[PDB]
Amino acid sequence: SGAIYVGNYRVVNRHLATHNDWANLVWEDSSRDLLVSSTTAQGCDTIARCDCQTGVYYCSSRRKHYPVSFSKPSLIFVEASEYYPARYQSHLMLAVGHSEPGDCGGILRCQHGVVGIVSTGGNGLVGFADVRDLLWLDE
Ligand SMILES: CSc1ccccc1C(=O)N1CCC[C@H](C(N)=O)C1
Ligand SMILES: [Zn+2]
Repeated sequence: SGAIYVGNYRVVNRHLATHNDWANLVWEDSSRDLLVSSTTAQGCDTIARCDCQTGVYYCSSRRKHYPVSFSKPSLIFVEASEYYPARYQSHLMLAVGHSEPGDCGGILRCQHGVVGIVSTGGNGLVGFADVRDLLWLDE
């Protein structure tokens, strides 16, 4: 679990969004596994606006933050799960690292701020849904 809180927006994995997130929907994209809902109070996370490919992510299944190198956002095949059929997920970045399904939502950060959240894994990898192209999160 986990979210990004920037301005009056809450960014979560779409597959973990609540019925209340859908009522307060701003934007969602199944192909990116992202959902943004509106909030009453202002959030304090800063979104990174950069092309960093190294950062640190939070792994709840280890209670540990790990430094990682990660690929640029791409269209990657993701195996079927209880949340989606087998499909390509877009704006996805992969790294070598530990992840379990409950780790989705953990933040990936660089020196500029929040880059994205954990969204995929399997086979000794961890994948992150990029949010750096969502410029409207800032206004
Ligand atoms: C850290 S997610 C994970 C972890 C271990 C094994 C598999 C996964 C994983 O790739 N999944 C499961 C949850 C939904 C994901 C999605 N965004 O389609 C796909
Ligand atoms: Zn950066």
